[PDB]
Amino acid sequence: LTEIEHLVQSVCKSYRETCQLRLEDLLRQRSNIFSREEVTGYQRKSMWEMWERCAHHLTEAIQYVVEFAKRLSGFMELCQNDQIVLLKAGAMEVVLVRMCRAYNADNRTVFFEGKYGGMELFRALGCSELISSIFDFSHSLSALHFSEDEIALYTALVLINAHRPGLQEKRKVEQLQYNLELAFHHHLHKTHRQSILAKLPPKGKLRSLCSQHVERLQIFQHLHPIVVQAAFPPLYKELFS
Ligand SMILES: O=C(O)c1ccc(-c2nn(C(=O)c3c(Cl)cccc3C(F)(F)F)c3ccccc23)cc1
Repeated sequence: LTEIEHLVQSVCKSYRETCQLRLEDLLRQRSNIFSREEVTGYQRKSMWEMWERCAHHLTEAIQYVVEFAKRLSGFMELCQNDQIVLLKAGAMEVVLVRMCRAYNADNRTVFFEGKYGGMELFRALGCSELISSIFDFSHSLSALHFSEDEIALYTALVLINAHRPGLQEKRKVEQLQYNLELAFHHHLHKTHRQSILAKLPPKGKLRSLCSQHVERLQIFQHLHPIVVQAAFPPLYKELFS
């Protein structure tokens, strides 16, 4: 009946609503794998057509994350500057965590455009180092067998973090962070899943992967810019110069 147990239900709701695909849909489609003809078709496409495809899927992913943040109790109550600071540093980190749901650790494939395919699908992009890192991060995260409420609460904490440089009302972020930590700890105790806390990825790993990802995305956006209808215009202008 506590203010925290509600916070749990509310975070789980925002997440359920901003969830692009349902987990059992992703799990059942684990059989639906791209054929060598389909893989070759992706590999033979231009760098620029594979880029427009991936950039549009990644922008859509960020927009679901912005909506997940918007629906978190207290997020709107922060000043616009703090909202930008938190989403600029964390939105893509959330997108990267969420990918573990579309990842199949057995055949090392990811759900991309209706079917499951390996990293070979992305050859055309010519950044096999970054793509291998993304797949390796999803592969490590998959061993935790994250549940839907775990991903929800963990991703809310990835976003609500008072240790992001440039925050104005720092104590207002701390107040939201500490409530979400309590919700996360409380929830893990209730379900006997406190063991995942020791297995969680180090804060630096995520931060590092994401900065590399976003810089590679920024280079591609400079060379071949895609156009997106901004869900959060002040955030969009902070990433798209
Ligand atoms: O709809 C919006 O308001 C919105 C929509 C998307 C963002 C956003 N894009 N982004 C990218 O990395 C990105 C993507 Cl996903 C595709 C193509 C180019 C880019 C790049 F130019 F920024 F590099 C981000 C990283 C971190 C945080 C927010 C965002 C921001 C706002």
